[PDB]
Amino acid sequence: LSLPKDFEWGFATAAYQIEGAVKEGGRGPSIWDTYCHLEPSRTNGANGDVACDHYHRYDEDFDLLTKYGAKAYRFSLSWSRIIPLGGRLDPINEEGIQFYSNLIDALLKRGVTPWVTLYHWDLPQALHDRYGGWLNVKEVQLDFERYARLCFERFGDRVKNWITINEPWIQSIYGYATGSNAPGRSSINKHSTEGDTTTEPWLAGKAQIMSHARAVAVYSKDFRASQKGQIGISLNGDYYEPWDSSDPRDKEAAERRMEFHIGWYANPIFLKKDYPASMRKQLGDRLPALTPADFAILNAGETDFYGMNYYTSQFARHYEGPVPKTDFLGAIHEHQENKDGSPVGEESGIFWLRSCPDMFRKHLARVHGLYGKPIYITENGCPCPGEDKMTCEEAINDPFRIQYFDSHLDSISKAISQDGVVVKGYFAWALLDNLEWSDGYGPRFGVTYTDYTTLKRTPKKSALVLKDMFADRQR
Repeated sequence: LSLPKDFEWGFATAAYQIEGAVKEGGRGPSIWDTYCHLEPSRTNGANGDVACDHYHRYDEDFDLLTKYGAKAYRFSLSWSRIIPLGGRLDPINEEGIQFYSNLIDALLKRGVTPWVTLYHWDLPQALHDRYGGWLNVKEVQLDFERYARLCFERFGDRVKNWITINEPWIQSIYGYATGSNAPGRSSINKHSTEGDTTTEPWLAGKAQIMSHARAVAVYSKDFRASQKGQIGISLNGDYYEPWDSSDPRDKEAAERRMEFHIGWYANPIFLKKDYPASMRKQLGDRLPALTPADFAILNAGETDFYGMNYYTSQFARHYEGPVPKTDFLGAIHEHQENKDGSPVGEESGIFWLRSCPDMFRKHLARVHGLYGKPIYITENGCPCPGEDKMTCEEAINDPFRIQYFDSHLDSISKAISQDGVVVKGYFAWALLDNLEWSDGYGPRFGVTYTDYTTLKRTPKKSALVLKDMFADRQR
């Protein structure tokens, strides 16, 4: 299935998942440095102190981008590497700025377009200690504004494609509702934790929304015209079909779930409107109100594209009885089989991720019709069945991942040609195997195998054929 000739495709990584050098080059600790070092571990015994040691090995990793024929590469900047304490009054770390300046030059020298994520879950620990980080909507958005502006100043003459925040739903929900991600706050966690699942996720959500708003306002007012670049945000979220398509409650539950996951952020950011009515009906005063001053900032900037992180889909079933105050999904039940027992998709290397290419197409069409923005697939990928136990020699032949790429490229092509969706790019997660956050190094999402004993990179077959697949579809 065909794809446009201007389709900008490549591979994606994230700072804490690959860099290592956590206390090198002037870097300050992030909330994941603290979370990955809890004793006993809550991250399957894994930390990112070394990870892939990309900090010392980026010449090799970027040479792989040349071997794989990528024209673009998405990576993130460690906030605490650039401003170790993170705050707008704290000193900058020129050695950290220099490191990312070197990465940008290394990519451009190889003819690879750098795509830069400002925030990828690694909030500076000092901001959490000072005022609660994302819980302090007022303070954190000011620190993020300064941080974003600094990156525009130092890198914006070279970097023309910006992503403010990666998957804010996960940072809000896993960080402050379930507490399974850093900074590990919850009131429903099996560990003794501080927090409040009834309030804190919705504070973190609004904080990330207004942090995006201030950064986009800065970029629109001072950088888009002179630097001639674009800026977006990367939203995740599964597509949901009704568990029973004949049950009206199930059809409404699937839409409500996607409103709670994506509309939460996309309504104020892309449509300049309040949270979806379904969220405000369920959450009431626990959903921090967007003020007239908040909307004034949202209306003072424009976000250029919808960044889509997509992996899997599910079935949504209606919710009976009173909805607990700790509920955050939006009063549904999640399922991977429907009323007929039909699986939502094919099993992959990790239980939550199923390959559902047909629903990915409908996902794109729905997002297009709701928010009317061009879409870049900023993340899409998978681990393969049994890959966590595979040797390097076994993992290098990955027909499952190849077929995963092929299926979802078909969905994009159909969405463009049949649904009128403007999909302008695609970034495969990931360039190489890396730290899958609290799941450890077990899940291998890379098109490159990472031996963690020697740090040797070994390309998997998908890394070599992906450029052929795009050339064929662009032929």
